[PDB]
Amino acid sequence: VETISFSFSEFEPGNDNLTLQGASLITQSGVLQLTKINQNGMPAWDSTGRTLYAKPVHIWDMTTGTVASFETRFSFSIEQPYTRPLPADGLVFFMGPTKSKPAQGGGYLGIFNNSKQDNSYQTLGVEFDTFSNQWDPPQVPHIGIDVNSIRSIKTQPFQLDNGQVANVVIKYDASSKILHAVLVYPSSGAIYTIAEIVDVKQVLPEWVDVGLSGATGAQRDAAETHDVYSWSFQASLPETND
Ligand SMILES: OC[C@H]1O[C@H](O)[C@H](O)[C@@H](O)[C@H]1O
Ligand SMILES: [Ca+2]
Ligand SMILES: [Mn+2]
Repeated sequence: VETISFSFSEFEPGNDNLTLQGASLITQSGVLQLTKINQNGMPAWDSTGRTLYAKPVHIWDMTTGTVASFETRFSFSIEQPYTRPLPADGLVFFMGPTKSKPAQGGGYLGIFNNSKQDNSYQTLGVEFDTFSNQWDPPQVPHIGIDVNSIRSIKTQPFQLDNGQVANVVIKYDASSKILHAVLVYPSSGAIYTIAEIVDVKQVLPEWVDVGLSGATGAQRDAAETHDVYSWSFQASLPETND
């Protein structure tokens, strides 16, 4: 069994295990800020940030025909300082081609370029969407499972606990091909669950980069914070199949 795993109970500036892109920055207080926050202390608009684990992950193996199972957990908070103009755009956990660079910002969350369904993206993502785009269901925010498209194959609306910490657990079981995700708000006790069938060998390349990405709106003040406090991941790939 080829296994990989990392756990950041806190983030440290200078940690070479993480690759920061765009506006993503680690504060001295140990918080990962995906999108920029101006000196006046308010979130900046038109900001896109990502953080990738410095090493690629082996998710499936063509030779043996094995697919890995995996689980990731992280804590984040989104503070929407104003009700108007509408806040945007959200954050997303994703897996895609290695050596990837940020894609389009805004409603594309830094991981897509358009709203088309395209295999070439070879990207899987679990979004926490705060703005209702044209391809989106009317309810926001919502959790979404994205497969080679910003247009989700499935969504679950949830209520935002403004500025409160949210706990997320995403698990993928290779044998059943089920990707189940959960979001819990300790502050209010709210529990949200969402699941869908995802055949990662048909979607992702054998080796993938794993990361988090966030973005704020293109309109002035259409912004919010996207803070991550802790993040862990573990993947197990059976090396053989007899
Ligand atoms: O107002 C913010 C809004 O700006 C544009 O409409 C973008 O397409 C959206 O993703 C969102 O960022
Ligand atoms: Ca959206
Ligand atoms: Mn969406």
